[PDB]
Amino acid sequence: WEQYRDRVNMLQQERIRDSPLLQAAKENDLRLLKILLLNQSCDFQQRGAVGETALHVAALYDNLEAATLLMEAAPELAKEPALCEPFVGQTALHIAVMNQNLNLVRALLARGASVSARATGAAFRRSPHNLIYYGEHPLSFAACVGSEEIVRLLIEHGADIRAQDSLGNTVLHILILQPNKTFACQMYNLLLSYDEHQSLELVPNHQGLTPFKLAGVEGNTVMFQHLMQKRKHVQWTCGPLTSTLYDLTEIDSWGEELSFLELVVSSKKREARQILEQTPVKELVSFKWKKYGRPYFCVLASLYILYMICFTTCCIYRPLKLRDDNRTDPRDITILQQKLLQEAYVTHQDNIRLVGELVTVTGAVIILLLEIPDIFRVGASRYFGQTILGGPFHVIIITYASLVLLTMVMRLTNMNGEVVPLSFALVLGWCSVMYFARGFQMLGPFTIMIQKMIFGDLMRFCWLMAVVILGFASAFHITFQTEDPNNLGEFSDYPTALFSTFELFLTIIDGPANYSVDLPFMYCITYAAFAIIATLLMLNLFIAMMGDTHWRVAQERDELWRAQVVATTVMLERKMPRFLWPRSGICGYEYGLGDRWFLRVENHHD
Amino acid sequence: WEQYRDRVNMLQQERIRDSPLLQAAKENDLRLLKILLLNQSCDFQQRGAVGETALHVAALYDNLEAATLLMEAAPELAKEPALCEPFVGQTALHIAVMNQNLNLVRALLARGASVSARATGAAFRRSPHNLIYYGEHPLSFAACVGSEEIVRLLIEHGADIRAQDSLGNTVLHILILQPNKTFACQMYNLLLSYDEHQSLELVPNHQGLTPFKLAGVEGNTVMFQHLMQKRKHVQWTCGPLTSTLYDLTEIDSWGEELSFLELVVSSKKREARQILEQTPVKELVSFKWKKYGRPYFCVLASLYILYMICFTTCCIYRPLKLRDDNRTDPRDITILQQKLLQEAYVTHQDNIRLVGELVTVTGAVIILLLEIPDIFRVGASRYFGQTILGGPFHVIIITYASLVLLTMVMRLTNMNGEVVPLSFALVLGWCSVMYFARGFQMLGPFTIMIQKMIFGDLMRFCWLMAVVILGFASAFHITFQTEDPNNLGEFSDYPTALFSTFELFLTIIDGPANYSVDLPFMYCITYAAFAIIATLLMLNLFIAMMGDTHWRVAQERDELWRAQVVATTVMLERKMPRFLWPRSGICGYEYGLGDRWFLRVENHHD
Repeated sequence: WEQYRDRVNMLQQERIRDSPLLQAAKENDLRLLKILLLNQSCDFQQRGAVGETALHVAALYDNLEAATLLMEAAPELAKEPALCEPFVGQTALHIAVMNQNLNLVRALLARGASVSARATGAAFRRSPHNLIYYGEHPLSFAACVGSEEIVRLLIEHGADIRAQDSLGNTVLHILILQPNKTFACQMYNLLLSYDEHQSLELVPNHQGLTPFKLAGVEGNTVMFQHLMQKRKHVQWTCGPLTSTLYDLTEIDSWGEELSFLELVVSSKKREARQILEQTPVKELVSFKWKKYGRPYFCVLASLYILYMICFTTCCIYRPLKLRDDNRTDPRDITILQQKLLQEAYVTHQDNIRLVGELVTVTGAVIILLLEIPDIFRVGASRYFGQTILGGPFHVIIITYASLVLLTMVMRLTNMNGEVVPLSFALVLGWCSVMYFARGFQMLGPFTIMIQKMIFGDLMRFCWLMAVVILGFASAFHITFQTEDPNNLGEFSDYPTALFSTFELFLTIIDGPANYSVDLPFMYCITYAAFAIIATLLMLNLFIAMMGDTHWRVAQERDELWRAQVVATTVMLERKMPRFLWPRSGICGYEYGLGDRWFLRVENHHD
Repeated sequence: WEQYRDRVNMLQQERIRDSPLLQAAKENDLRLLKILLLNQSCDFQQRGAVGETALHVAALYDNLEAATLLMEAAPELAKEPALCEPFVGQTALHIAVMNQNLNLVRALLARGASVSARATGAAFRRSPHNLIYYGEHPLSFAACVGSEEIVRLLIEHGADIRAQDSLGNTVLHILILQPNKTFACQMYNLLLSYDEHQSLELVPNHQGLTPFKLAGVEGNTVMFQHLMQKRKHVQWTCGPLTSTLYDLTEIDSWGEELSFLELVVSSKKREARQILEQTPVKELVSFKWKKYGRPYFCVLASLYILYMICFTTCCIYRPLKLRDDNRTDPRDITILQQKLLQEAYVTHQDNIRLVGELVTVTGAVIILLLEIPDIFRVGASRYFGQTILGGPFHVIIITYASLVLLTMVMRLTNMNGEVVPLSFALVLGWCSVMYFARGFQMLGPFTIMIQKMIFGDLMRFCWLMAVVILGFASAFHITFQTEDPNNLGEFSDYPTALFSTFELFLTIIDGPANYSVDLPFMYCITYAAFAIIATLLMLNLFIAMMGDTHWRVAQERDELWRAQVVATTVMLERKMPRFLWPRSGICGYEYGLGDRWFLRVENHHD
């Protein structure tokens, strides 16, 4: 992209330098402008590399005199935009409003330039290539640069408020998408003042988001607290304490297929979860979590724990018979094998294991029925990537259910090797019990912190560890390759030496030392080297690195846990039936407020 | 609670909106007030949902003109309060004084509203549900809002000083219970100036607390140093150093059944221990600890240590005989059994063990005689919950004494299994030696720090640990369920596999590796997974988590240790006899100061 944009800018400057009218409109050299604009033979419709006119060049460098003599020479240049690929619909109005000068915009609207021109180029799209996103209209441009007089001039010269760009964003959507939020709050106030002449606060874009929902997703909290000034009503104020009444129509979103809180918690932005700490939202999600979220989550946690005890008990009592084949061979310790299906269920305890395994299989089926439409409904990268929603826990529960169904397939068809999917299934299901740790303050941030160092320091330590494992595994294997394996069998072969020095990295098993024989002298030297640079240096520096990372990431995980119980509450509200979750808030139709639901907040000041 | 309070507020606003007189008194629409108050047919005694009148609505929204025309129409509305459940006795005076306007309070006292009205509703009680606690009287309301002219106006219109609410709190009690302490000290000075016309600084509430004792329990130190301005006398000032004389009548509390320092150290508030760092109290408790508390605590510590040596020596030399039953069975290593009671005491060394066990039993009896009335005197949740008083040490002392008495029961009646209560008794008694570590600066904060890590990170690590223990215990048990237990017996059965992977989590015993046999290939994979995510990840992140928590909690344990020796001193002063602890301070009757005891403090300034 960047080479193409650089070539576009250098070609634009080259055709500015080549054309003398464009070059003099750039430098505001007035006498040569009077000579060339006096000449009839000079073509005034000549274009640059992107197709910009001389009026575009005069508006680009804030040359008011050059521009006003160009429209005295040719007013029709106020109508023509650029016509190439990066600036598909950029007029002189866009550059004049962006450059923020009143006289050029006044003269351009005096000559009759079209206000509803859409700058549909690739440089005006909401792209991470582009530095800014100001929209496609001069109305959105005047809102984004923050000029009050230019946007009032555009309103009195036209500029219909309900104008949407290629993404369907209105002017309030783009104003929410800007930085410097307090400087855009008065712009939102002025455009809401001009909106009164259906409402534009309730119309969506092509993504389906209202400006309230876009303020929730983008996470700009100053704009959210400005938008809830119109959705609240102070009931009374007594002494230091007031009671006010927030509206839950735009926040709870009962009848909508996509709710506000779901779009806040399933958002890619870092600052979206701060919307959950705002004064109409935090008490609502705390009420929802304390009344219905926490007991239903504890019931589901205890049910999954009892299901894990059932699955573990069925794995312990698995059908095994004696080995029919004669061993007649050293190093072999297996004495039992898997029973066939015709002999697996012959007794009463086998029938108890049968109904327990049926409970296990039916449980894995209802897990897949709960989780597969959640995979298909929202984006799968967002479903497995957000730690607020519980992505790694989701993929290990999918893997556990797939391994249980693979076990059911290999139990129906008698093939050996069932112990390996029972092993990953037991490990993954019990590690997936930890999804329910987010409902507790004692267990929640610790579980977030251990997943953040699953994806953090442990991967770089496994790379820089397996480097040392390969090198010292090769050295330990070759220094005992000429020796007897019956006297020191830690490094007899190369996978054994690899696993052995993996255990000796972590100081799990002892260093191999047979004091009744003479070990090679090279083994002591390379083991002194391995003991210094790996067990003493690298392991304890891994401890120091997670100790350094803990206090840096502690604020993030503490502010992400209280964003995690909100996503748990939103999941539990839509997955569970409607009769177990009554509608939150206060019914206004009981008190004559007109079929709207409200949240009453009593707070203390002074 | 909160749904009921929200329903009360919405019903109150609904009956405000339904009644036109209440609605116009809310909005201060004066012309419709003149029309309706001109009409004789309009009922002026009509009430809201909580029973408030129109004068209450006019005082709620600071409508002075609406209120004064309502009492020109009906002065008798100044007398009626609300009469429902949340506002049982709220008058218009309470709302007018809370709203802080002089003219409405002046006009309400002109119409004859009763000053001694008690607002005995549930919204005025000292509850965690209520945001404020301002009392029940307009005198206490005027003191709590901090308006001087309103409370002087109430004094000239009545407002007796010795008025107590439903908790027995006077106006000085509620003023101590407020925040913004320096703003309430001037109100305390004003009410103490009006108190001179028995004293209210000496009267208790229903809990039995003076305002001095309530300032100690609540822990507000600015009010404490303001209250000790009247209880101190500067003797002289020479150069940069002054000698002053504090009064120890309200602080030491010799004749009282409940002392001041005991109520400070056995307080649920976090800020109570800062009262122990104040300038009359800190030198007093330092003199009490240095002169009497530390030698008596060291004598008690040495006596308890010698009693542990006696109990340990009696546990080592316990009567054991040879096993009469023939073994005839592998895996059995027991060769000795418990002697019967008729053969336990036949020799001289058995008599030495007998008198040592009598010392042990008599010691456990006198421990129970010291400790059981301490549980029965103060609250048992406060006795076992405060780490300043030593709650966990108290409950393991009760458990140790109960296990010694259970041992005495099983020694008198010859039943096998005495080694298990000797095991918990030895562990709990030696861990209850650590109660005496609080008397030393080197050992005290470390013992508080290990106590807060018992009740902090170890419980969450045990939950997130036992999850991994259950999963990898199940996996390790099933991957060796088909193998010979004689070659690798770490995971032969499921409690053995559970204990084995518990030791493998903490890297205590080595990883099970028999190099003379071929282990299953799945064991190496799941042991590599267990070695990465548990021994490398979770254990060292537990180290990092207590390393992060240590510098956060270090200030708390350092300021809680010097609150712990004060509670030790208060316990040692009342448990021990009176002749070993003489009365602290300086006897004024020797110097003619009139049967009061004083503490002289010489300090340096400039």
